[PDB]
Amino acid sequence: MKLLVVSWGDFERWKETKYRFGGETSVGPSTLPILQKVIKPDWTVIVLSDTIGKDFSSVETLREDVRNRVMDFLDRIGAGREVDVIIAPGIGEFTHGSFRGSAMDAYYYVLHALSEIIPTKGDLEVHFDSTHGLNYVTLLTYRALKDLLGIAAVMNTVTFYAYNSDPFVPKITKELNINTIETTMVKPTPLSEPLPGFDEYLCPYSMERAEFVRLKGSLNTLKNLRKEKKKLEAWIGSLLFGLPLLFLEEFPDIGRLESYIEELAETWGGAIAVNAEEKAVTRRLAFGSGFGTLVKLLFQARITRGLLVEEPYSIEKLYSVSDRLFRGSTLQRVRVELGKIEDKAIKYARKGAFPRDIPLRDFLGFDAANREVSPRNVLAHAGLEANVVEVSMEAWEPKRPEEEAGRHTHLKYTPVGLKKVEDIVSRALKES
Amino acid sequence: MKLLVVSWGDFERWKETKYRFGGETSVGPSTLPILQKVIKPDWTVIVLSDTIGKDFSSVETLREDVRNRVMDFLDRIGAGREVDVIIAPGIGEFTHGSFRGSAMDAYYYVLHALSEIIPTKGDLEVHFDSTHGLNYVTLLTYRALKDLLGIAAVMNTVTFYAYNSDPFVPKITKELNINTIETTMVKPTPLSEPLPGFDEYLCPYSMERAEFVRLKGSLNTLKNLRKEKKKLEAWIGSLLFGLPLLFLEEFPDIGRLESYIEELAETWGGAIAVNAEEKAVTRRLAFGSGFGTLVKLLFQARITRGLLVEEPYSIEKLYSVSDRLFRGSTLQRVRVELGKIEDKAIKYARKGAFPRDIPLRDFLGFDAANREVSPRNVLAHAGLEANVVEVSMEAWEPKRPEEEAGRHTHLKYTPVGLKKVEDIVSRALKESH
Amino acid sequence: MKLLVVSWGDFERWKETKYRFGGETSVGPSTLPILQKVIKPDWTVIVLSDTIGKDFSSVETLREDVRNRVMDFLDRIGAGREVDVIIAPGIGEFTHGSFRGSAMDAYYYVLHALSEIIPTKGDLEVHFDSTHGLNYVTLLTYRALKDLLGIAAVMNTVTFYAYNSDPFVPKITKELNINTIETTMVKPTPLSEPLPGFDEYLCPYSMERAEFVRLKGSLNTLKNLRKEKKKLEAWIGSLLFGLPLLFLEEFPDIGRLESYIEELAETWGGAIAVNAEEKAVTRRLAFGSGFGTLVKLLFQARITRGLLVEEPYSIEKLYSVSDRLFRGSTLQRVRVELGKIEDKAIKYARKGAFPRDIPLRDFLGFDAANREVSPRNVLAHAGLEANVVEVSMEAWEPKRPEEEAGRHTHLKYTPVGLKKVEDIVSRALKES
Amino acid sequence: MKLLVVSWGDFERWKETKYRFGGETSVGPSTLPILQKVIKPDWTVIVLSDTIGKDFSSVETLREDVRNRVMDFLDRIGAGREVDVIIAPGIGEFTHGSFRGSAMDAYYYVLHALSEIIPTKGDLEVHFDSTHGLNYVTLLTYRALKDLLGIAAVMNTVTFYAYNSDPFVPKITKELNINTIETTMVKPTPLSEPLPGFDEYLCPYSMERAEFVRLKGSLNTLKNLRKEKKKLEAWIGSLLFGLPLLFLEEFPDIGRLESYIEELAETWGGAIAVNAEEKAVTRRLAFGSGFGTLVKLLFQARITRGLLVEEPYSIEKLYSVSDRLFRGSTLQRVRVELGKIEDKAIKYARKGAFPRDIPLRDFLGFDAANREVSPRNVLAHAGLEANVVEVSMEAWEPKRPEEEAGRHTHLKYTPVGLKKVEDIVSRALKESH
RNA sequence: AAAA
RNA sequence: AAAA
Repeated sequence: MKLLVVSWGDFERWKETKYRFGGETSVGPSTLPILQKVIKPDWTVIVLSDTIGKDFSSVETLREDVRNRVMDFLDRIGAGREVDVIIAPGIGEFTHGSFRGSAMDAYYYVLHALSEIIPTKGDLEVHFDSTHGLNYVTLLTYRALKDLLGIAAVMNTVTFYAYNSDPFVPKITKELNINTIETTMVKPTPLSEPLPGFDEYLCPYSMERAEFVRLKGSLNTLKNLRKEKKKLEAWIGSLLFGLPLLFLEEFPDIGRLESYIEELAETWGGAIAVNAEEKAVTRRLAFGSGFGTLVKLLFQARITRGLLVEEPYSIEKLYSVSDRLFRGSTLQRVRVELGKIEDKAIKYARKGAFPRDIPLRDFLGFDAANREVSPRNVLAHAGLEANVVEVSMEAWEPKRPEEEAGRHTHLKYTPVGLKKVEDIVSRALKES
Repeated sequence: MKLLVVSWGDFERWKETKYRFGGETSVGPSTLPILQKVIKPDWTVIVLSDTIGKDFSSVETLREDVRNRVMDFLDRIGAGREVDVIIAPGIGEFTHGSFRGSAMDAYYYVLHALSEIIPTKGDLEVHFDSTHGLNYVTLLTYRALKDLLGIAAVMNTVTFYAYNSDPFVPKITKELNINTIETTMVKPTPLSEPLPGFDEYLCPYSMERAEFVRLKGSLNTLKNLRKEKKKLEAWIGSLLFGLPLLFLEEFPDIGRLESYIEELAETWGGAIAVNAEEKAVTRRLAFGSGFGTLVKLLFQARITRGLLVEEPYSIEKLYSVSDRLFRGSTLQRVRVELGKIEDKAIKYARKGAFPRDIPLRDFLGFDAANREVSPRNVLAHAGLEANVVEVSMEAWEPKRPEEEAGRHTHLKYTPVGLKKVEDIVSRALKESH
Repeated sequence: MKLLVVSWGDFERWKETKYRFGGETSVGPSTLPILQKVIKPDWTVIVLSDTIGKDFSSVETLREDVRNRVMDFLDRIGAGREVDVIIAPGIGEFTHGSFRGSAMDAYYYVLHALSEIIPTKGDLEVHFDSTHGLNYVTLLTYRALKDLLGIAAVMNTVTFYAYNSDPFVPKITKELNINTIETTMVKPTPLSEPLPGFDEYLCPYSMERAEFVRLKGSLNTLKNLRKEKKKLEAWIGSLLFGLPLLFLEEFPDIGRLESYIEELAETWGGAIAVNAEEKAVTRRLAFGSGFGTLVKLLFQARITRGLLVEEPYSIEKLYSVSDRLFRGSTLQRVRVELGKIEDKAIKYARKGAFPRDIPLRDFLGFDAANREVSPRNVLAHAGLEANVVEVSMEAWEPKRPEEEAGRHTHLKYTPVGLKKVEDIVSRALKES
Repeated sequence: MKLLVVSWGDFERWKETKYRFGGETSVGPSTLPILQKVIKPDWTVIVLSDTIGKDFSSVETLREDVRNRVMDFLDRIGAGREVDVIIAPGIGEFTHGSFRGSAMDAYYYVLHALSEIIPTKGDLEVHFDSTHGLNYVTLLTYRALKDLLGIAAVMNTVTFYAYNSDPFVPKITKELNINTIETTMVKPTPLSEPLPGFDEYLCPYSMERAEFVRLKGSLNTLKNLRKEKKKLEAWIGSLLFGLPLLFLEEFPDIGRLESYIEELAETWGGAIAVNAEEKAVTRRLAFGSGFGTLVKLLFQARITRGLLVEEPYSIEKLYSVSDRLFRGSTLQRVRVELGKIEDKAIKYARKGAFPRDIPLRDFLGFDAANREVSPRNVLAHAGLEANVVEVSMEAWEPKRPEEEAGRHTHLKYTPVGLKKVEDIVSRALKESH
């Protein structure tokens, strides 16, 4: 699929001009139609500062004000149906009002909005126009885009293109070129940051330090995370470090993560105080880095949900998951470890032995030394450490064992072992 | 070490105002003086456009014009003179002149300038102002900065803050708060690009086919790089895939890399046509990604040169190299692979034995089943595959061999083994792109 | 997406040989593993005669028995898990049982199974091995394939390869070459056949002619088609005759067709009577031409479902639909008819005129007494006949009307006119 | 006119059994005699494989060997002798002989043979028995039979029946029913392939690269075709796109097509080497797609030759040509386009005017805006584009012009216009394939 | 500093 | 007539 994203400031103040792009031309106030004409995008996203709001009756008339005029202006140069408009929280003192809050709220808001727009199935061709963007909103939208596409690139080929028109000078300008300023094949970057201390999800901007602790206490999300924090970090680490069995057993609940974000998003919006008489907007809650981590964590889950196979987790299903999830030397380490356990399984099968609920140490044949679950041996052996993994071969009549053993040999962690891996992997994500 | 980077438009056009930042308060036309009082940087870096220039009798009269205008403005404001100015090649048609060329030239030019300014030793605390910038110079300066910092973070701690000012309103503005819009523990990202085809170092923006063919053909770079592509790619992959022995053996000649980058940067600069009468700059060559890859490659080599040593490579030295370069599960598999070779060394030492120039397979005592060198085995075993490595224990009277064999056990690739690995790692680096 | 279709008789009776294919070499009793080696198919299909079945307890133990034996034969040569298996209704009097019914049942059964396997999105590379096939099963599978790929080819590029190994002769054969006997780029062939009379969907093979009229009466499919027979034929004609507006207005309800085909495929299979003691299957119903026409009709709907827009239908969309749907002179007729109406809308626009709900004849400016709607003018003017079409120009403040007019000028058929066009097109489909 | 085609393998290995067909019952080894009793065909065709041959002293001894065996088997059984035996080039190593060559040859040889047996005048009811056939000869014969009947269906009604018998089981079988596995109205499909590049008429299977190029260079066909290629594609386009004027002015020389096919056939055959001692056949040449395209191009010419007439072409003639060749919405546009010019010729006639050698643009009443000949306007207006057609009104005393103007208004392409159309239609056929 |  |  093809996606086009553009950073806009104040669109009603631009001038009619002609643009050249991809051996084609167009005449109007915006770059959008000629971009839409060449790229033929399957979807188009517009990111504005909500700073343009004229009527402050309250938050919903502001987001209505802006959307109305974007919809009017989008008719005025035929920008089509297939459009989303991300009306972001910008700040400062202006002609027709005043907005206040954390400057980083836009990053987290644009990140949350794009995480709900960017296709999670299939390949991506992303197009970005920095022409007409506010300097800080363009830079935050650029970062937010690249952060999620980095996570998409794990499962899919992602090519990114960015455009900036030649500078418009109102006196000399005949025609402005749409230059390609960047064209890159996005590199796979799985989420590599742990969930933070419970301060960093929502922070107070200008809300009294006693009122905050009241509302933080009241939230469901934060207390449900206190529980799940370690298992989520265990899953994040599973992609980072090449732990295919931990990836499956720790797969997060997408609908529950959806809930956490919704509650934090509407909580952040429910602390936006609008004074109609001072034409003043104060966003009393600031988004925290942990809101960013959760958005990315959920996005990463959607991208990889296709791999969550039915139990029991066989050697064959684990090869299959690994081939998609891992690259470079990590993939090759995982193929070797599964190789050992498979090659042994094939030995057992030719002797008519089908061990059920047998320790991986006893399955591979280990002398009773060490038996301590080291960070070293968990991370070094694709999380398939011998003191934490139960093995079972569903008994069957073999004709081609070198083929079958992959299907009939299943791995799961022991309940004790899983808590040791969870602790080890969580801890490794924090020394990062 | 703190570094302050500011992205700057047409500075002579900015209005006087007040700035709030870090409990401090400032009056001026620019954010630079207050950022320097608060952040107290060890070096300031101003990045801005060619397109400010107004004298067109040459390129060196266009740059010395802009440099002198910046210096004169730095005095007008309470700004220091511990500053590097990067005059980036911009594009468009202006009232005072015309600049034509590749848009992407700015990125590669700034990437080149920053690569020689950003410290290669010690930790970095990088501060970036995007208040005054041209959206397209700012984005490219941002992109360029982060790309190098990601390489800097392989060896050192790199934290990154960006700042942008409240938007200025011609006569609604009393004071602008300089807001913090980003703070980042920069993650390690070793170079993951292979070196590209020989079309992609310089390209003709506006040059006759035949004339460009003569230039391309005259470059010592595209000649030396044709034979040396494989070895440089093998080294790139050594960091990426966790191969500490290959890291040392393939360690690039920094001199030869400087030569290549200088030559290409000269050729590009020398092809800048400035027409005095009609006031129009044409950059007849454009920088390719090949140039970008080399700038980063050299930077990665500069960043990691503190680890290189002479040809005897001890399992102890491999352990120490490995803990600097590698992280997560890459480091731990390396430690395990070095563990099983060190342990075998300790078994040999107690028996009073010290083999020399012995295939690692015969040292570990493998079957004769498989001698074919697979990508699987090379990458899976931190590049220390039994069929390509030659072990040499240097005889010593043992007494605590558990803590000693490390220093006296030396690893090396056989000449045949090194070519087999070079091909595997180079092909591996091109299939993961 | 690559696709391998192999036609099999009695796999248990083939002898172990070696095969040469694409410089590669392989040993064993079937062409299938070397075929999957060289072609690397994304999916594989196996078409068998169910006349190899042995256990006659009921229908679902024959397909079970057959499926198990196939699944074991694959397990024994290495064919992987990426395999659908079409067990097709054959006939004849065999060693281990007897099978009676319509021989053409095999055609429609395979057509129906292939219509739910062949991708209905993107290009196709199709590989067909005719080596080990029953003679009439291979000839019917080959036809059902080409007939569907012909419809797939309307929207996407479809290359077709056919292979046959050198004849096996059990005494002298060292190695058999796998010869390519056909290599074709499938030409686009829209459904060109009308829906028949209500006799020709299911027919009695061995059902007394009174018990039949009983079941035909109860089928919902036949009672619904009676209404929609003309709407569906109007649509079939729309692709055949180059009528872009009628393609959108008459686009079939896909869920509604899906259900018609399932009622007829479970009715046909409801009337398969096994006699476990006599070991004699009798398929008391036989699929008719009407079933086949519905399968091709549904497949063509799927292949082209991506073009369906939301009303109203602009000139711009009718250009877009047409570029995808139509080729040769038929496209250029459509582009000229949309050209005239667009150029008229430009003239109206430049004068600040924007007529709504106006007859096309009045919009274009026609003399009277030519209100008779003829098959000639409907087909000759891409279904955009002056007395059956209404034009609406949505009012906009023009700037470059040569660009704008395309988006703001919308066409629909009047409710009177649509019926005239439906009648005309349906009739034109029957004279074919 | 009825036609019975049957795919046979080795007919001397068939058992005896009972056959049910058309109410009747028959005893013997072949389904053929009962197929002839019931269907009562005008002509019968037997397609069988080369591989049945046993005498290897020559290639005509091998075909005279095979034919004899067939004729004698047509006596053992109560069959007719009013028959055609297409002896197709088979492939495989057998107990009695070894045959080598392209497997695809048999399609082209059968397509060729059928092109000269299928009647090219009046309707066709075609019957095909796949009971006794080799799986690959049956598919190729079916494909080749459909390919030809599709071109035949342009001009006449073509219904197709295909039969196959209940599977024969050694000792379980008593009576085998002959099942109708297909009954079709063969849809009209005019040739829609352009003539290919000159790689793809004859290719070397087992011919030394040199020996082939001497042969290829000795061929008249390739030389004559390179120069007639475009005008043949123009004609192929005329039927496909509905251009009735172009169809007449580009109607091929059937004699030169007959010529091209025989030279290629006799070359393909004259390069079959047959070694008598080691009983080996090698067809060192292989037929290409281009040979197939010519066999169909000629067949289409034969099928549509009924319509051609001398150089003056009238609007009445163009109506009747169009009525026979074209269908659906293509026919109706041709009628509407011929309707315009005719309706205008009647306005001219009532005034007593009869223009000669006048451009269609000046005849209809056009501006000077666009004289440029577009693919769009050529294909959309049935090839009767305004800047390439010249109308001549043959002066007559009108008395009911609305019935007469048809016979007395003639259309011709201008020398410059015809080349502009040939180019357009030729290239249009190449983009659509 | 909401196309330097 | 279940790789003539």
